[PDB]
Amino acid sequence: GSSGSSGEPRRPRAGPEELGKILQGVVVVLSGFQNPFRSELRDKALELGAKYRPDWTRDSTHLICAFANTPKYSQVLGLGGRIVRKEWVLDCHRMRRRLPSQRYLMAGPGSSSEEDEASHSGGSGPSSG
Repeated sequence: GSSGSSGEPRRPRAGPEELGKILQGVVVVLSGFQNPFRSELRDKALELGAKYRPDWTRDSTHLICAFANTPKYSQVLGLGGRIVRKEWVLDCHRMRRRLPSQRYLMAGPGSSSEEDEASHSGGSGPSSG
């Protein structure tokens, strides 16, 4: 468990608040990444407001792959998860905007009109102590 306690004046600039509203309710998984790149990539993903899991979870909506022909690629492929490239996160953070993952689709015939109506969120502390 983790308690929620935070209080401090932040800069006026558009902090992680605006970005957190981009991927609000999304879960990204890092696969085939090595620091410092691995670290940099993760952070960015957090800003957008996406959840970073150490492995494919039942709550995982999108998978961040560094290159095809990987073990974690086919795995999430057969399951039915949305396998996309990193360019999605890099561009999202870099542009701090919501980009269509469909254009960055690695596997699958295409979005099967699978949209969400009501999702849950949490983690009122993007500051990974």
